[PDB]
Amino acid sequence: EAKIVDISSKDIVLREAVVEGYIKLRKETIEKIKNKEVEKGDVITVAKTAGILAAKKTPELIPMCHPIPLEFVDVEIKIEEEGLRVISTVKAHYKTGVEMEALTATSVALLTIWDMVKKYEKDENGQYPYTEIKSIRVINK
Amino acid sequence: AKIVDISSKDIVLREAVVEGYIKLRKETIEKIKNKEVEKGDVITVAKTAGILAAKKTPELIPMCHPIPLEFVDVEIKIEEEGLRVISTVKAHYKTGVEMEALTATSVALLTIWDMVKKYEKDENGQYPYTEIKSIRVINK
Amino acid sequence: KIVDISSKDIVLREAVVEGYIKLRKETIEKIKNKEVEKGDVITVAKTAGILAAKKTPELIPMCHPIPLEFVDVEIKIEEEGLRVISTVKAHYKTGVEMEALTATSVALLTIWDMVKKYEKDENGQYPYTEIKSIRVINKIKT
Amino acid sequence: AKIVDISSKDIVLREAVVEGYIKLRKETIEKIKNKEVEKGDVITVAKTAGILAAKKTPELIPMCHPIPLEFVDVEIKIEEEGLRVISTVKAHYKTGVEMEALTATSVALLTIWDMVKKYEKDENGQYPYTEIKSIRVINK
Amino acid sequence: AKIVDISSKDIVLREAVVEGYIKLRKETIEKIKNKEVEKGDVITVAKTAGILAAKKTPELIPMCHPIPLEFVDVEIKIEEEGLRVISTVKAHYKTGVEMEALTATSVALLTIWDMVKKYEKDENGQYPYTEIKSIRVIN
Amino acid sequence: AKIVDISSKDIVLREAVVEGYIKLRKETIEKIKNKEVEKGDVITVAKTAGILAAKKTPELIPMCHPIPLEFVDVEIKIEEEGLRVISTVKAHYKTGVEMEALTATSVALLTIWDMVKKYEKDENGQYPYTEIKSIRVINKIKTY
Repeated sequence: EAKIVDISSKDIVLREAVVEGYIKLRKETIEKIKNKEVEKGDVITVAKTAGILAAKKTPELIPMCHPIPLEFVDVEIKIEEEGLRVISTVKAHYKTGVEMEALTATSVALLTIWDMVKKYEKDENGQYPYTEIKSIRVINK
Repeated sequence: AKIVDISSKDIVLREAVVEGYIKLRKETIEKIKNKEVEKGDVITVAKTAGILAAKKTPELIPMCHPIPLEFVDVEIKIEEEGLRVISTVKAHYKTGVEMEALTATSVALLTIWDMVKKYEKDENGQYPYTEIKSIRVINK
Repeated sequence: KIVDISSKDIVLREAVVEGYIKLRKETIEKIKNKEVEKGDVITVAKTAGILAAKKTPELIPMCHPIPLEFVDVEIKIEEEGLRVISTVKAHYKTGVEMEALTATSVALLTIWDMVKKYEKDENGQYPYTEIKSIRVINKIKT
Repeated sequence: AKIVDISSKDIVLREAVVEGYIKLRKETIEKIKNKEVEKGDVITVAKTAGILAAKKTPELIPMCHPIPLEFVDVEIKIEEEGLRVISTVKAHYKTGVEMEALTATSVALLTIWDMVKKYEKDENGQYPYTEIKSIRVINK
Repeated sequence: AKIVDISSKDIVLREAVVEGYIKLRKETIEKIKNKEVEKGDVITVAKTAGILAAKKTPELIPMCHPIPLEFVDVEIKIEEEGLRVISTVKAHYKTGVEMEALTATSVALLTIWDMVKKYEKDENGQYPYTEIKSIRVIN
Repeated sequence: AKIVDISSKDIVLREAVVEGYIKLRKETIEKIKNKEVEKGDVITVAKTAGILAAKKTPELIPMCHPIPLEFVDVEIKIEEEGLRVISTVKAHYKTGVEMEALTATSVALLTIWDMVKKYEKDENGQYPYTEIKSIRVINKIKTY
């Protein structure tokens, strides 16, 4: 069973969604990011860029998603003491909401953050005891 | 910004298991198991999205190396208040595959959300109970 | 080149394409009992076909990107093979036959990929497996 | 739903040849030969699309492995009642390449269809004669 | 990092024409004119790649908006010292298409380079002659 | 017509360095250095795009083989009248990496342009000054 629902009938209205996500990182890792000492690059900016691209890639990643003419995409990342918080904002005038884009942007930005600081988060067994992406959800539609 | 040189590294067994969880309403869950979801077979569609995602990891994550995957499995099991996704990836390369397992899980969870969007939204078009709880690398 | 649709009107575009893949009876039997190793053939194939519809412009050089409003891939099991019928809809300046054809083709390819080991003969060849005839069976007139 | 483990498979020469056919009106084949098709060089464009599609196979087919393709060729011949496409793909890896050759051919045929849509449609905008027939993996 | 809001902008006929050029050895030009390059029909393959590239712009340029293109054309002219590429894109949207026309031209130039790689390399495996130059929006 | 067979080729170290340049107006360059560009951090965004681009080469260039890249780095330096992009790609495979390096550089430059469009345009919406000047392979390992 599979299908992309018919939205021909629905009306073209302003669509907005704000999604929030959090990735738990080690205190030393946060310091490295803050002082921009991560060899792979500027963590925050790289993740934002990855998050913005992801928003546009949503339909090819999510099967039943409609291709949508996005009008605005913003990914904000705030550094906290226990990790990083990602907030993505998406908007367009279409006949089907944009939460999936906002949710995809956030998810990828969080993944990208993880990829950027892998060597600092892994322990002597090459594992992640502390690293964890927790609570990705929709703030408001 | 850069993809670090792995030239001087040995080709070894690379394996990774990731687990993720999405909180859903009980009514939504019941419909998922009774396969009464309008958009289709939720768990299978999500496994597929997750497996495809494992392969798209390098185009989604900037500093990730394009790698030769040998095995990819995404398992999803229904629980009383949500679905649990477990992704497993394996390869023989000079750089691990946890990003692939992490991406496969995130997209599978994203797909589960998409497939039940209308059953989870309240009368304000808001999602007060839905959320992707905890994606983490179980073992590498 | 990608033909200019600038001065074309925004209208309802819909197309239905059907295709067929010849499979062994034992394969057909595996698909029904949900005993195919790589997974649920029908659903995986439908999912791939739906995604392929959106991928059309990326695969076919002169195709325009299109705001698809509806995409459905139906897969019916027959004793000698699987039948795929894809339906695409959109209100735009250019029809959607190509999207329906691509969706169906990729669905058929996916079914094949899923049951490859049951279709192969002792020499590793495919003397019975065959994608027979993809066709546009109908589409709104423009 | 999963990408089967090929970790312990042998690394050996993998080759696949696929043949496909698209039935077209003669007035169409006429324009193809004369290269009077508005959208462009039908044959070369379809071949290019086919080569590209060979590489996009794993992105399109869920359970396919990303493989290091070493050779891809799409041959298209003009016949009186249609065009025949033959795609060949080679590699030295631990899993076959029939899917790559099947996809290259499938997309090469679709591109041909796209290029001559205008000429194949009948008075009611239907495609009563156009058809993609028999895509198969060839022996030897 | 952000895709600027364009919801309040006017929908209008958007067009963009980009010109680009690649210097090649005269011996390479000859092989293209005669259709004697191993990899294939340089002009048609580069044009096909450029057209596809126009559609991929939003996927390659981070802050680019996904735009419903209505027309894409890639002209490639053979000159005595190289090949000139001219791409034209058109749409009716809330934001221009210069980036689509620019991307089409660049990828077509890159494809040309790829097609004739072996013919351009000198004895040290270098490309002292080959060069993509002056990609710009004209008019 | 096709992607030539590289089977008989040897698996060796492949590396290329490409240099590219985009001409920008002085006021645009000032905003870049002051981080006053509305779209974001021009340098990092362009670098990230160039690196991703390196990986998409086979998808963009028809006769390119898919390659297991081992190193991709994009350098971007601000100059008086424009930005200089230098991409370095490396692999150990049967096909060099000049195309990956050229593509990374090209996309990085396109990204710079996209980022400062608003500052380059004139009152007509044209770009009389903006120009991607000269993308080229400045060096690459010799292969036999």
